[PDB]
Amino acid sequence: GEKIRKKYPDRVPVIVEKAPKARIGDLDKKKYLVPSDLTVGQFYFLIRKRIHLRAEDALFFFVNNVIPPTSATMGQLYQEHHEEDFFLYIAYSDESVYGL
Repeated sequence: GEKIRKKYPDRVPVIVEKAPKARIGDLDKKKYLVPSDLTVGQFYFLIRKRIHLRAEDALFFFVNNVIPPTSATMGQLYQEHHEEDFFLYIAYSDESVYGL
């Protein structure tokens, strides 16, 4: 992370994980390097394909036990949903309603 900030000081290395016993599509990597100016809608597009979901699948991102609307950005979330060291933590599941 020390070298990632030296070359990408304005970037936001986010960590990706899944909910407790989640069941979404496969995953290519669990670490995205997005700029601090990226919005939530942009980040939702780069994970969408990485979650092997498309057309009309179900998905909900949970970061630091929170679920804000698409009126935010990855850089601002760094100081909000960070998790030890510099890297921040983000997770997702297939649903967020009363059920499994």
